[PDB]
Amino acid sequence: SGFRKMAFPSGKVEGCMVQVTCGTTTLNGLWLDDVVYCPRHVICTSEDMLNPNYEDLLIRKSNHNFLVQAGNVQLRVIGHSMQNCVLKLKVDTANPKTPKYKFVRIQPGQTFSVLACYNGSPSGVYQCAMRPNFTIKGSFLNGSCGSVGFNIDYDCVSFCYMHHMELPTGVHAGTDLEGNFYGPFVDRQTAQAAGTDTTITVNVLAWLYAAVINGDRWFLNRFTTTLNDFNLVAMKYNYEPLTQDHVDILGPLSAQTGIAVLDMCASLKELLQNGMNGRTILGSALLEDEFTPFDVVRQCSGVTFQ
Amino acid sequence: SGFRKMAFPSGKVEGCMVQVTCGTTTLNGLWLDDVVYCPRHVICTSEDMLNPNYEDLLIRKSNHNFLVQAGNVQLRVIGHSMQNCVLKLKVDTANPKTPKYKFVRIQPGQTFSVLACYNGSPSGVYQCAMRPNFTIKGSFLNGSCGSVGFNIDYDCVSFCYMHHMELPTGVHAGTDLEGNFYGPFVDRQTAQAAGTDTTITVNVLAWLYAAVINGDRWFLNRFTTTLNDFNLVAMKYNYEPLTQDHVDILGPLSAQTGIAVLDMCASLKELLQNGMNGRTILGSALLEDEFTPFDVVRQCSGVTFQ
Repeated sequence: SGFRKMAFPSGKVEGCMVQVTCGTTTLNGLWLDDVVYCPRHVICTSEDMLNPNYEDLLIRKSNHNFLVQAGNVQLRVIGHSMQNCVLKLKVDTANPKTPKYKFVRIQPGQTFSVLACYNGSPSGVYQCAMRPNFTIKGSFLNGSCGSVGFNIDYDCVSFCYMHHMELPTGVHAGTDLEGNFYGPFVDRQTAQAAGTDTTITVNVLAWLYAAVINGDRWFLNRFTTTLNDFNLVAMKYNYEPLTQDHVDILGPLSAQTGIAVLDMCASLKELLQNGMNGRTILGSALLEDEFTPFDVVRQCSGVTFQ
Repeated sequence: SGFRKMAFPSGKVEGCMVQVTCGTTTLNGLWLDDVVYCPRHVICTSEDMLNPNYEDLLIRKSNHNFLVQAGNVQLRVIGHSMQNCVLKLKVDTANPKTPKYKFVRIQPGQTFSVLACYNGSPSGVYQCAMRPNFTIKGSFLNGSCGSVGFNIDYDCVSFCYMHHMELPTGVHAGTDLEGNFYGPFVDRQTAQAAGTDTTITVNVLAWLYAAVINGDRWFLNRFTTTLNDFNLVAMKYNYEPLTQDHVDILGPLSAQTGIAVLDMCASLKELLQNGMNGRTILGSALLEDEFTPFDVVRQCSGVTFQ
């Protein structure tokens, strides 16, 4: 029993983290077979970050200007290429710890684990959600750019995120592993607005189902509701609207618990309009939206990985 | 910036998890050099758990009754020994993934990472605290016994915990890696009372210092207080009393933030007697006690590991 914000085991990713240095700047890189993926702003100094012309900067750089280090071994950069915001640093040796991997562009509301690294060395791992405004509320100090987010499909690591920037608001922005930012952000030290951040309703519902499974039932109310009527209230509290696809995804949880998805929505509706009144759900005083319906089923069924 | 309940990278431990089978029962084991540590109740069936005589049960078992498996390779048990609650299964091959390790018995209030495993395969990792009543509020399904808790001293894994039992109250009990339970618990399927669970005050104070560092300052109050007077209020709200040793440990945080430890205590005192009034601290509506002062300094300074 019990419920925790569990991260994926990080071992398969720890073996892929390297230190990349270009000039004075040093950040983290992702060493898959013979390419080292890293933020392209590794080529920038603090001044360049205010208004960087990446094409012009990269052209000033050559293969021998990139120092890639893994532990106490050095990697030779035999080629460099820029893919939208990522530097692909082709090195001479393929990473022997290269796992079965996949590059995936996740959707907002999906969760993944972040391996926070400094100088190419792992410092910790945590599970987070891609917010609906494509930011992540992470924990990144100076020199953590290039840290990656990932999921594990039992033997296959799905890399979905690379950290690039801390917005002046203290939230974090980054790309997929093809260098395409999540959201409207650019890798420039300028004021950048992230959208309104909404609560991931399908995730909250998934977590309420976890609460029931683990014995928290007080929020099961005497009401029901319609999908149209629930969404009306969700909009007022900055919850993203629920679709039938979200209902279909919650199916297995509905079947395990005997609670129809629309009945759970009525419970959540009342939680929204009347609060939790100094009571908790799974040790939390706030409604949690960083567990997907799959996380809950994974954790409540104990699926393992390689 | 930002703050997350970060777990240690799990890779060095993933390589030590094995599946141990004795009869019908199968749980997790810890494969360090040529010993496999696992809960001794692996030798018990469901009936034996109600009233097990472990000496008499183990004597009915022989070396060939223990099936230790790592992935798709099998380990031969060349010896078996029982150390207080742990089975030391001597196998014929030393774990080549054996990290620099240490067995440590932690004190309540200290934090560590748990690698939750099923069938010897890792399913996820989370950071938790040893509660003052020597339980852990974990996430353990059937077949997760033997999962281990650990800290990492940059190249040295300090194994401090092995999960043995879920108490009928849904909380979790286990031992150090010498088989000595944390707390008054026994590995028997009987009703067992854990003590009153108090909040780890030095940890809450450490986390308030993290709040200040990350820009949360509203709880900084107009009051001060004495250590004797603060402890008087802490006792009322089931907070463990603060000692000068706790004050000495918070020193570096006091120096970084310019806030004297006794001033932070006055802030916490008012938080206790008047609540948080629908406001948050680091995204939390409750006071967090699963960050030690070392966790905060580690996370706020970005220390890395091997």
